[PDB]
Amino acid sequence: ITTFENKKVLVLGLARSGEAAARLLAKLGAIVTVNDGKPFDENPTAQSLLEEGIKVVCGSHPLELLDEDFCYMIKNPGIPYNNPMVKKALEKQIPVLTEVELAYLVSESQLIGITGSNGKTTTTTMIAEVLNAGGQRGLLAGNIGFPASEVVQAANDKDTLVMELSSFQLMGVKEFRPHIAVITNLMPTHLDYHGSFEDYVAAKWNIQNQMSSSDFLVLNFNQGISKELAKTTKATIVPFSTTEKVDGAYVQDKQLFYKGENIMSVDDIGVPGSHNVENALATIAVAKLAGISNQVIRETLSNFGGVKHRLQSLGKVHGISFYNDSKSTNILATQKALSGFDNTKVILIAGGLDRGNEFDELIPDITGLKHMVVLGESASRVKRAAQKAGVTYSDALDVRDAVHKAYEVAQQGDVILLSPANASWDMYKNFEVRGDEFIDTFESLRGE
Ligand SMILES: [Cl-]
Repeated sequence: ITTFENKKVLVLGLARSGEAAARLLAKLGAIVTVNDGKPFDENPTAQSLLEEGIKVVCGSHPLELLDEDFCYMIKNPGIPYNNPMVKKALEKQIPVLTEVELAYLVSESQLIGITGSNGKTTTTTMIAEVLNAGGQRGLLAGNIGFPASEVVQAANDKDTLVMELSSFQLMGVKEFRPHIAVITNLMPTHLDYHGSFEDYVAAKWNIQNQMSSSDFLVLNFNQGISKELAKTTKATIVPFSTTEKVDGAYVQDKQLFYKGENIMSVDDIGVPGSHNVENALATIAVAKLAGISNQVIRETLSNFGGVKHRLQSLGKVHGISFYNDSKSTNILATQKALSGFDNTKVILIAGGLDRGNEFDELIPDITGLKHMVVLGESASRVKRAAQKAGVTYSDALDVRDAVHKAYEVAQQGDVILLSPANASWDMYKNFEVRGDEFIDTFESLRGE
């Protein structure tokens, strides 16, 4: 791959994948400039990149930067397209891509891509577990696991990337071509960013733009929209349904089938609810296309217990339950995580990268908490919300320290919950590294 050798490339934003993109581009011989809104002195990632000899521009977005001879922009997916830097790149006919396109260009591995309005993380995780159990080598990538541009460097032609993809990422692909792709479902989501439902659907539909009839697109035939979209792709359609028999994965007589093969019972899926039946059906379609055996599919999905870092129940130490919800990186996710708990039992660990917002929205949901242990760049802002909600709080140096501090104030029947309502990037490369520190500390307290 010489396509980036001695080309100037602008990486707009850091966040989850921008560092990985910048590093991979540099390895490919590109001359990289990173532009990020957070001032340099508060920006550990930009500091580290400058130390590696990559140009950084922090605290501002100068449009004049795009007058330079840039051949590509890699944008943080969540930046909306009405952003002035994005608008100018488009005016200047500089291709605007996301990092998943870059990962695809350098990839020698088989690619399975998963998108959809909801069910993405469970479905992606189930797929990787089933492939691994069947003797393939599935590597989680994209919006779980590790960023795609990080994973592709370790992966080879024997590996399968199992990539969770957002509509935001799919706005920025060109050559990206999965051999198998899944759309779990489509319902109005992220319309703040996309405008209309039609534009949001069009964004995800980019997943199949380069797919041929030799490639496979797994669609949800419970929804009429899927049957309409199916008419417009070149990919071979492999539907799933819980409504009727289809030429793919379906429910029949309380069993899950794939094209007339009986795989497993509905009630034996390891996690409950119809949403999980649909995630298991999508998984069965992908696994059968990849050639995994029925017995391996059944065993794996029967024992599937959930996903790492998402309201992940670890167990107890002296009657105190620990939950790793490191995946919660905003106020809305933490509101949801707290909804299932009696707050009087909960010690919440929260704080992280400071995007500059206060936490007043969290006040009703944190009222009644036993205690809050606060860490990270945004700690003072989180503490102001705790103070207004009448919740006692204390400070911690990092997640390890917060777990120890929480445990020392906990008693039998309490819950220690890491649901930070903030991104991890001031202190940890990604939410997974952050959740692993929580796990490791729990294990140290538990013993073996
Ligand atoms: Cl992350």
